[PDB]
Amino acid sequence: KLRNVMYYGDWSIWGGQGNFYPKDIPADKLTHLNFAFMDFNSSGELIYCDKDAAIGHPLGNLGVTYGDVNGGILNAFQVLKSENPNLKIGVSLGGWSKSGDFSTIAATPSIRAKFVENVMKFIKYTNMDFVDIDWEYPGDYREPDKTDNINDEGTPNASAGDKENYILLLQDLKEALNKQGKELGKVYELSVALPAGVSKIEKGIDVDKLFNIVDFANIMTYDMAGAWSTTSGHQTALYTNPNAPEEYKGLSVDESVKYYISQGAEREKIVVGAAYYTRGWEQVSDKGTDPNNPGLFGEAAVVNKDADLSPTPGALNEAPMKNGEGGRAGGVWGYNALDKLKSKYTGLKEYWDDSAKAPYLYNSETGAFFTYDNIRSIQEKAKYVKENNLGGIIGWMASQDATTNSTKRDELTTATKESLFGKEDLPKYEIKYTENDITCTVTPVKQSWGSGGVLKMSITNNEKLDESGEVLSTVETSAKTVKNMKVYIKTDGIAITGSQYPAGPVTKEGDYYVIDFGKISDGKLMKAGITFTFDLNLDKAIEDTNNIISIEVSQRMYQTSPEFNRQTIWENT
Ligand SMILES: Cn1cnc2c1c(=O)n(CCCn1c(=O)c3c(ncn3C)n(C)c1=O)c(=O)n2C
Ligand SMILES: Cn1cnc2c1c(=O)n(CCCn1c(=O)c3c(ncn3C)n(C)c1=O)c(=O)n2C
Ligand SMILES: [Co+2]
Repeated sequence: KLRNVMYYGDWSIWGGQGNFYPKDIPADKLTHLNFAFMDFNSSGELIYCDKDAAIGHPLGNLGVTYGDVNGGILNAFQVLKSENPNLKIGVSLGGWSKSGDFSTIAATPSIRAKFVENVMKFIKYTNMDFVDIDWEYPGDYREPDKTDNINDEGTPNASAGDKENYILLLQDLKEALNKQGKELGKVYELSVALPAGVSKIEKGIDVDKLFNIVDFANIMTYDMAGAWSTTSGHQTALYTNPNAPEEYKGLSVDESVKYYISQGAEREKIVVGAAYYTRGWEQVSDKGTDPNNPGLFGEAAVVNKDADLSPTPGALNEAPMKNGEGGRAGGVWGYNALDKLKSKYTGLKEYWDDSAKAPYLYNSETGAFFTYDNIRSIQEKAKYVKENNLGGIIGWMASQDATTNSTKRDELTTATKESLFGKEDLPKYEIKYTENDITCTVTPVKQSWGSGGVLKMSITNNEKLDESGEVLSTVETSAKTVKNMKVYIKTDGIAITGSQYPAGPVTKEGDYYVIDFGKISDGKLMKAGITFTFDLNLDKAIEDTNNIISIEVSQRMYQTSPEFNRQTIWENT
């Protein structure tokens, strides 16, 4: 019933996030892992944010050379699922910077239909389990903010038809998901990211129709206070503090959930949000709004500047303020950076707002103020979820969590899992794969002299590359490459004592002789259309194949990741 959902930005892997590779995600603590994000143009074609990150980076895996088709985050997500079958993996489309083309795509049925088709192919080739639509937001006119993000599309083509068209798009997605799930024998899910505030909901979100279609919906109950306002507040508070002024009324988890429910949202489908980062203001004066919470709801002075010189009350960020690359002063520090934050903003004292169940940091002399989630407030959100029969918690984002006793970033993720689920292992799911089109031939080679015999074996990858566009052709290529092939041969009364180039080495494992092509640089990625032809040595000469029972192959993403997709490619009759 419950979910623990996590966003992983593709830019986690670069220096700005400390080079955080998916193998250090605590996948056994999550039910759902969202790849953030895939883009798409006005014609419904998928578009990578960063091709290398998605399909090529080695991600710290020994024996992956940059660009090898088994590289990239999307393949690493498959490995996380194999190593942690509690996990479902999924793709988030859109986000704040890549929602610019939803309006046009949703308005036109033929384009909606092409977009859906492209998404279905994408999750087929990546073996993903769900689609997450992050249209942020329908009905909401927004211009790109190129100071914050040179790559921001905004939502400049927003209109009042978005609300209705969004439902059509979700209907088309869920129908296609239904159909492809039955074809592949798997269960797909559809989720969406939703806004916290009434005003955006009224413009873009037909609540009761939406919750009738989706499997669950993630409410973005964070970024609810920030440097865009000159009043300090909680950005991700569980409860509305009674002393909150008009701008922050309704802008808490509890109030947003109550609003969605009142509009027909089913409780079990509602997932609430936790922020793994701060927002904050440079100089907040205590107006005494709540003497029990000094500096909360106080007045922030407009004393700093954005990287385009716009005056702002926002505090400095963890990352340097660069025009087009985090250009707005927003007091944004990762949760794993709270000690860095305290070293830069000295004199911060830690306060707990027991009415909001939210922490904040405030220096009452300088005025500096930061709002965030900690272990305690995550536990309170989980308590609330359990008690209101809600659907779980979602976090933004994985790379900002702190480490504890290993290289995994897992302090808050482990707090969230354990408060939602207890200490027990998460439920595990079956993982299915589509068998590849692999054939083979086995021919005795007559030995007239010497000791032993020989079997000449051929294995052919008959896959064929079909797809167009960068995104679908790269993920198709990866899916249609046979990776680290192991050949399992069962015999009746005959030993395979050796193999010759270009085979990999032979070993005996239980009843099987095993040829390991992952151990051969030339053997470990077998491209669509390639044949491997090679000799096997036998302890006795043969004239037929009656002594061979069966030949199977399995794959691995990396030499040291789990075997998957074991399939029979030859059998004796
Ligand atoms: C705090 N937060 C909470 N919800 C969020 C965010 C957030 O920052 N972004 C905006 C994130 C933009 N972005 C980047 O900044 C980014 C990037 N690739 C490299 N960078 C450097 N991508 C793919 C991306 O989308 C979101 O889209 N959402 C939903
Ligand atoms: C001026 N203003 C007044 N009230 C506001 C805002 C505002 O900008 N944001 C937005 C804060 C989160 N956020 C962003 O930071 C953001 C964004 N798109 C690009 N950016 C960089 N979106 C879609 C978004 O939601 C709000 O959440 N509220 C309540
Ligand atoms: Co309803």
